[PDB]
Amino acid sequence: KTVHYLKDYQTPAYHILKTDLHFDINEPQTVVKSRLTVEPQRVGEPLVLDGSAKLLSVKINGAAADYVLEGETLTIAGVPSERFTVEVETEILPAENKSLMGLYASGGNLFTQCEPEGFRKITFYIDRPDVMSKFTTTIVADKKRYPVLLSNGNKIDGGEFSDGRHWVKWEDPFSKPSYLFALVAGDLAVTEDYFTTMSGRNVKIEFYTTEADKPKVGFAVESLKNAMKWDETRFGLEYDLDIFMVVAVGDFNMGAMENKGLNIFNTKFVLADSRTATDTDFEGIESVVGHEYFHNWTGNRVTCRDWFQLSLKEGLTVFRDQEFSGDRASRAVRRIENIRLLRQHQFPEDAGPTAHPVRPASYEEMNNFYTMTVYEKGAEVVRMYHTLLGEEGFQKGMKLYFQRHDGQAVTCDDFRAAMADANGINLDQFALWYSQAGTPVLEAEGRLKNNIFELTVKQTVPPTPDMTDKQPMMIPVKVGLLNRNGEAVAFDYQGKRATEAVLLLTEAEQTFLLEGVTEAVVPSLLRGFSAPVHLNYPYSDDDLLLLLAHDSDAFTRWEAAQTLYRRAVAANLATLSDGVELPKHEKLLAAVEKVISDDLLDNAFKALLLGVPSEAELWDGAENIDPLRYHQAREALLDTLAVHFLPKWHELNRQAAKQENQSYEYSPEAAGWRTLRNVCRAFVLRADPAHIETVAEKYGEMAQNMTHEWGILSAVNGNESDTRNRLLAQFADKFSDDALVMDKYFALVGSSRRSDTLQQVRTALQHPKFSLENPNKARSLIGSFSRNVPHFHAEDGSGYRFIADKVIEIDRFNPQVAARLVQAFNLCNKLEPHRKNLVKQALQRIRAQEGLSKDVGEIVGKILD
Ligand SMILES: N[C@@H](CCc1ccccc1)P(=O)(O)O
Ligand SMILES: [Zn+2]
Repeated sequence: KTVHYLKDYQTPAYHILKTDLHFDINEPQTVVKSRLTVEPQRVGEPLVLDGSAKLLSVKINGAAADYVLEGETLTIAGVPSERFTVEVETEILPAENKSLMGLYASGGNLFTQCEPEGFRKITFYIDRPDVMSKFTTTIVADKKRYPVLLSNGNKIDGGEFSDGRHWVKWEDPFSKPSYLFALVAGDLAVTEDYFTTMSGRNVKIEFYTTEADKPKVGFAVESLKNAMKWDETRFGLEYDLDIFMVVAVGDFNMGAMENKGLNIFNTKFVLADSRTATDTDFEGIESVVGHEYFHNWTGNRVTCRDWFQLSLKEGLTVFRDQEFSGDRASRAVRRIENIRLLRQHQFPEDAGPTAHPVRPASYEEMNNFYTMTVYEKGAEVVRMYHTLLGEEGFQKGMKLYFQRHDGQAVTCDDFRAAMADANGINLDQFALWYSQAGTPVLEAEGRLKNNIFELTVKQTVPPTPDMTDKQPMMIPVKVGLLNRNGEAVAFDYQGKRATEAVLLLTEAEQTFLLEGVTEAVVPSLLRGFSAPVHLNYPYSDDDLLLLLAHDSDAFTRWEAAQTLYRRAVAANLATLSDGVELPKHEKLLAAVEKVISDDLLDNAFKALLLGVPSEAELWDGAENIDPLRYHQAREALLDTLAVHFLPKWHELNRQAAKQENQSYEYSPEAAGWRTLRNVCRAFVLRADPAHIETVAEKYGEMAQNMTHEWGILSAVNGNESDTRNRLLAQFADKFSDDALVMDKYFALVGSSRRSDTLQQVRTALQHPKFSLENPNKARSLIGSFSRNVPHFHAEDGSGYRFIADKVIEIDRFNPQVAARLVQAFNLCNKLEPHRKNLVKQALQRIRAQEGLSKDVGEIVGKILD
């Protein structure tokens, strides 16, 4: 079983200077011919090409090569000592490609996905990102069937043939790794716009969609134009071609893809209108359109040496996309959402069997490393450079990075060195953020003696499956102090008098002296979530209420609420387990009443303060978990809050509706009110499930956009009324023609806490609009069921069996989807014995499948072995 190790990296023996491709598209086969111009680096080594397409011929300088093909590699032993050409002819059946990697069909059109190692499914090549070549691509096809023929770069020639066929030739002048190749052939509608760069050069913008989806592309176009302007104003980065194309595709494994000048997007991240897309969907488009555009510099112009460096482009591009969205609107709310995402999804990963460093030391299947750790913790790591260095110094680091490395394939170490060198600071210890897996745990204690607040802080990082030794890391802790009435208190550190400071923890244990303090204080700690850590400080319930009411930092106010909810859930667990009455939660209820009633709180921030941590956050750190017990305790808390404040939930909803003021289109302002409104609806329908018939009666009047339909349907989705079933059926009939709205129906089916979800999910498998072979559908229905705690973790094992059956079925055509699904079982070692036994059986049965993919195999072994 091949494992790839970062320690074994060696530069390539061969470079590829020029890559000329010819695609001859027919029914059913596409024949690909290449001409590669190959430059020896280590003369006399065998030429080894990666590839898995059907091989029809290979030549070296025009003569039939003597070669051997074994597995997915082709080797030619007798190669010239100087420049030579290699010609390879392959044949592909793209309508049989259900993996959606390489060249594949979708909606009668043809698309590619090459990142990370898809290009070798098209031709034989040196398919690694430190090999950068200049591509020119010729495409020939039936004109009526394939009128749009695209590939990267500039379109330099084209023509017609008498038999109905036409051709185009695309030249991309920038050297690139093979993972950034793209090709599209299809009958697609175009939407045209343009942007004029800071140097006065127009860039033609073209979005390609189906003819029916074209009216939903306008928000994405405007978001691209905003991202282009923003890279220029914030980073001083300008686009480098006079054309930028984006192509939407309904069958796609991930969100989008930054192929140079020809980005390919999942429909879900480009199409929206207010009738069919929620405000969250719009925000997603804005983030992801920016994200892919930001890759032009952070990924394309500067690339990755090897796949272990994935976070070099993804952490930094996520950071860029986060900063773009925060500059657009609602910076603090958006930051909290990001933190919440990290703690809900990335913390469990770092605590579990598949935990890995931001820059892994080894992998079996690289597709398994497109993770919350590489992306979201990666962005947190980039952000720490910003926190340490300031915006100006961070920009000096970026400028040096591009001066040094424009045109190169580089490492996380190079980025770190650029940050360090541009600012004249030593960041050697900072490398541990790349190499050390696990969430650091800070233990802190504070004392005000004399007029010094002495904050003592210890750090530790647990062993993870790859590594036991974890040394002290460089951790910035941003702090403030509140007095007895919650106003800010100034303090001295280090020779500066201010109301905030970044305390830099670099050792196992340190004491920080905040001097010149004249009042009794409670510290505010880890402001802005200044490092991706767990922090334990002994706070009283009154201290948490003070922080929530009065602290000036969003994160720490929201963390205080989160802590109160968590403590209440813990209290419920205790009573439920003793068979006694539920706690009163008198202080939490009083804090919540304050939030509800506070009219100076931003609407969307208010909604976050009223969100209860998820079950996985609640069982973080526990052993012998019974997921249903945590679910029960959380549900009891939500029911308490729903019922206790029912009339005030109705009132808040009404104030929010009045303020929304019939502005149903997307804007950050209107969205905030809708978000609050949807929190109220959830609570109302908890407390008074009968209110569903009153909703049903006025449904048309309430259904003024998808944010409202989604919010209502979400609110009632766990209701045992038949009316919940009728509303869902009517939703599926109304939007039957919109694939992205059908994804939403399937998600409601899969996520319901009603007792009869498993059978409704089984029926939905056979819905005319469901397709197991479509990643958006599979994820919506099955993926949602796998995260549906009461159903997935049912005591009878029915959930585990179902999900294991679908890993097995899906893995037969799409290992990437199946390997993402099988991670539903990651909690295995931490479950109570009865459920653990059943999960282990499910995983052994997956492992016993003949021909199980490497992708799913790798994850099952981490869990089981
Ligand atoms: N680089 C892209 C992810 C690539 C990908 C797409 C599909 C399958 C595997 C990897 P993003 O992170 O810009 O979205
Ligand atoms: Zn990316």
